[PDB]
Amino acid sequence: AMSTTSSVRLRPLEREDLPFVHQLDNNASIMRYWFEEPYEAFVELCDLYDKHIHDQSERRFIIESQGTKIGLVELVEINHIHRRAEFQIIIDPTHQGKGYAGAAAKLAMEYGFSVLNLYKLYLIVDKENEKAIHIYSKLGFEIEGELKQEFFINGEYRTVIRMCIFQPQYLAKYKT
Amino acid sequence: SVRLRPLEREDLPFVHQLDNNASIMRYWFEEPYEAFVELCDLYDKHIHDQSERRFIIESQGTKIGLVELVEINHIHRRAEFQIIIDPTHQGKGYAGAAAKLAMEYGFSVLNLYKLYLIVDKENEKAIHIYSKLGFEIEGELKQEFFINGEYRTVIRMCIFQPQYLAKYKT
Amino acid sequence: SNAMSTTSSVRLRPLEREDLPFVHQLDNNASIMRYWFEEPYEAFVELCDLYDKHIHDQSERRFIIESQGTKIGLVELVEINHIHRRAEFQIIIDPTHQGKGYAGAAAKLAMEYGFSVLNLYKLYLIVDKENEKAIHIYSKLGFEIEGELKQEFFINGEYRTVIRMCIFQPQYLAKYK
Amino acid sequence: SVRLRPLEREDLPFVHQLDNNASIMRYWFEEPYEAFVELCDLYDKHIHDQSERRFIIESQGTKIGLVELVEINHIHRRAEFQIIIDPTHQGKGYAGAAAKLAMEYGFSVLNLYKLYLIVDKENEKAIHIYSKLGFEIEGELKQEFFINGEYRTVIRMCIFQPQYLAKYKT
Amino acid sequence: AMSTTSSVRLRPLEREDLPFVHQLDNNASIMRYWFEEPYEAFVELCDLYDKHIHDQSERRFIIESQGTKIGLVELVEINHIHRRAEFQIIIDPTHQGKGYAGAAAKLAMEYGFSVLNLYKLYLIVDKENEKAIHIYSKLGFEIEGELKQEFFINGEYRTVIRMCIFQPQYLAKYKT
Amino acid sequence: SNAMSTTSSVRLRPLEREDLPFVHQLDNNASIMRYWFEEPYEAFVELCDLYDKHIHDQSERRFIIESQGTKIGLVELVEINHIHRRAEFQIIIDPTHQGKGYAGAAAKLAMEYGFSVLNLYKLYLIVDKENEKAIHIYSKLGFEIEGELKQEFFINGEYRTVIRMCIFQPQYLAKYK
Ligand SMILES: [Ca+2]
Ligand SMILES: [Ca+2]
Ligand SMILES: [Ca+2]
Ligand SMILES: [Ca+2]
Ligand SMILES: [Ca+2]
Ligand SMILES: [Ca+2]
Repeated sequence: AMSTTSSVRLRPLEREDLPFVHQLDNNASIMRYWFEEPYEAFVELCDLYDKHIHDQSERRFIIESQGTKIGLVELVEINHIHRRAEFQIIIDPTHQGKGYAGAAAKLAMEYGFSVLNLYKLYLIVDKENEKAIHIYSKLGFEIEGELKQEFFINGEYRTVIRMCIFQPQYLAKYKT
Repeated sequence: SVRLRPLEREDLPFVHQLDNNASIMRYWFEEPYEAFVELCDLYDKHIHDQSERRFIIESQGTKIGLVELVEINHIHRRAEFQIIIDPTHQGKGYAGAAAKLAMEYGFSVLNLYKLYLIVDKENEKAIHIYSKLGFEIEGELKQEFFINGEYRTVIRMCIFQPQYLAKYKT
Repeated sequence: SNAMSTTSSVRLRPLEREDLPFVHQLDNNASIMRYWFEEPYEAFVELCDLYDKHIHDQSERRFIIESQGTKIGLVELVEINHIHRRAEFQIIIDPTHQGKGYAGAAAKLAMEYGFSVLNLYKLYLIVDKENEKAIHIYSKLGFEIEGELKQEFFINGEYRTVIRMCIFQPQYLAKYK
Repeated sequence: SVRLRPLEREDLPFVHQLDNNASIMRYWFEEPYEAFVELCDLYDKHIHDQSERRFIIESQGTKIGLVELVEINHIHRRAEFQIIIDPTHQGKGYAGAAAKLAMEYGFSVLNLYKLYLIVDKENEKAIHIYSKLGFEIEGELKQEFFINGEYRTVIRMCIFQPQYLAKYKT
Repeated sequence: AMSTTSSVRLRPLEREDLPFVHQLDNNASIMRYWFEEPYEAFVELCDLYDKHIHDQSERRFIIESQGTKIGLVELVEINHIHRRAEFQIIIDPTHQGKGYAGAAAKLAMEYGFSVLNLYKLYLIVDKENEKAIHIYSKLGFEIEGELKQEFFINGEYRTVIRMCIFQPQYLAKYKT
Repeated sequence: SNAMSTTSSVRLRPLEREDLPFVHQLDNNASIMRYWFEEPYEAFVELCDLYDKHIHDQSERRFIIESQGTKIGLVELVEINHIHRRAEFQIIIDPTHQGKGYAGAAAKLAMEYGFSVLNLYKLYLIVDKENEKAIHIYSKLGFEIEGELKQEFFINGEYRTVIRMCIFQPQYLAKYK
């Protein structure tokens, strides 16, 4: 009743959302991928979007609150035989610090487990991203790996933490 | 005399029979196949795709096995590799020798920084071989594969280019 | 099973293009409508073109049943859905190999593939209600009747009623593992 | 406030007017063009080609110039770059600043080992700027370009990733 | 009359020559290119060959003597406005040490200057390839550059020497 | 040329798609056969399709002649061959701008582009033998007569004879550089 992340919801990403997606990081400071294919330019993103519209190996959702676009959920590496996927939550910089990361993570978990019928969801975060690690630990994720020097970013190799959670634990804890 | 050469179309029957038992899902450039004809069509579709690279392991003119480099990324300068030895040649120390050839190609030809591999946690022998070659354990991926009716846990191991080039490239 | 056992050499292998003549002659009599990935065919040439068009389609999967290198029959998994985690299967035995218990053995192999390789939750099949012997075989393998689809198929001049039977992943993995 | 952003289709008129005088042969992914319409068609044909990458240099929302990385090779881990400053913004020290942004992108984002550039041997000012940034002369390519009726000689200068990351990335 | 490099000639590369080309170095020990596109497998070479059959930016010739294939001449980076090209001579290992490198170099120079009407031909060779440097110096090439750590080969960066010769000097010295 | 000079503001710029209506109206009279990359056209729509098909063809190059932002005419370099290092050119002045000496000025610009940008060795042109004024202009610019092509064009009911004139790169670069 009295909270600020009460209007937070997911909806399917549309073509018209691409300008919002693109501006999440159009700085020539990182390599960005769409269905595992690199892009920088908006026009390149649009062409990749069109080429993969029926590809089920990734799925994306806009995070919105009261009609404004706050971020993106991506599920990638989706495999329905092993029943797993990786996810990532991206919050627009202008909407950080309002608790939306945590709320969106629960929405992503709910979609992956209760709609897609996955067994395992996992995520990767920088080892120095202590806040995200804390959020995911509190939601029930466990650390399964420390991938050493896995990404070259801004001139240095960074180490990431892989965390996972499983469908039985999720459905028990949040669908009791 | 163990060596690598590039995989060719005519090698596909050898590749396919490494496991044509309807007992596992197999992938080619991340696309599933079971039938030989399905593999052949996927092979044709990805002939210029640089995100994976494959090599036949041979000794004295016989085909011993396959090396696959997959998830190749030249910005992050890494790749996953897998060594598959034909069952009829598993007794002869080719796993270790092939692993060194894969390392040599990835580090000294492709100019990668990081090579990693995945092995079943119960595969103690392979884990030991890779530890002896200098690989370190970076993760234990829990229930990562559904195989033959159960979820299996795998070990991810990695090694880096400077350590390799120092130890084997003076 | 050890030295002193009866074991069958019946196995499944993935259907290949070169198997299509065997598939086609299982019933080339102009007596039934035949489908490949839900598209009708009669002529061998039509089957071949449909085969080519659906080579990478994951909604159906087929296997040749073989024993001692002879082709005995076909297993089809159709209507595969990995979100609801189910599929329908059918076992078709060549007429020249019927009456030797290959239907039952093939069914176990199909169950094993669907549950232990494909990671499905539910497998089901349809059989004619008058086919008491097949119903009994499937009951003995652990299938339960879930419904009776009335006049669901027009076959040889009359509407036939079929029985839908199913089995689930936990019961299977427990009982055969 | 000088920055890079990825080149877009809508930037092509700006690119084209940097030299639309019928006075030089210009190339896009190594294919010649003169007319704007020809550039636009080449742009469309190469939108996913990773062998070149381009960026608009901007300051305070105005378009100042273009950075091009060409001949990109991720096995040898090198690329050529060129900085082109609009004539109306040449007086303001943007050449040097843009060069540092190009270096930063090539070394700290793309993970290249070697960046090099070509400049006319008579362009003493540019040579001085690049020398001050740490580039060393590696060659003098004699009569390498026919321009305005005569063969011109150019200087090739290069710099490497370890020196860069040490000096500007601590 | 009495010499061994008297039957040496060039002819245009044909599709049927691709197996000979491929085996010049099918060891998974170097990255190979065809019209600047990478390949390893023979099938990949064949597809690239087909795609570039009318591309004039490169031209290749088989070096033969008495009907046997001894090597390959490649002219690449051909530009007819600047009137230049790079060339390379590759001698099959089983035919090295019979003076064919030098003879083939003269054939390549003759084609580039007297048929293609180029102004400048240049080549790159490893700095430690003292024999090739000597051959090219004796033919009239001058050193124009030392490209530092230009190729990663077999685990190390190698430095190459760029050498060039011009059409007037050539036509004077060998067409007097 | 310095403060106190007569200089022309005549320039060349690369032909664009949007220039095609100007090109087409230079001679849309059903009085002559017109070619684009050696393919015939009459209709504007046909020209546009030919333009699109040859956008990256390097065997011809065209430029609009302009003065003070008005379109005056067209320069065409055709039959370009970079091995023999030659091309043919033609200067076409819009009828409403003829008689003001733009032909001569445009010819110098075309010579400069062909020799100093394209690196050609030989430029040549064809002119009607009865066109004494154009012959004189080209003679004054340094062209020499190399041949007289007899009854080479059927035009307006009769075979016409033309004069081929040429100039070479060394003579040009010496005399205007
Ligand atoms: Ca993937
Ligand atoms: Ca991947
Ligand atoms: Ca269906
Ligand atoms: Ca190139
Ligand atoms: Ca090139
Ligand atoms: Ca012609």
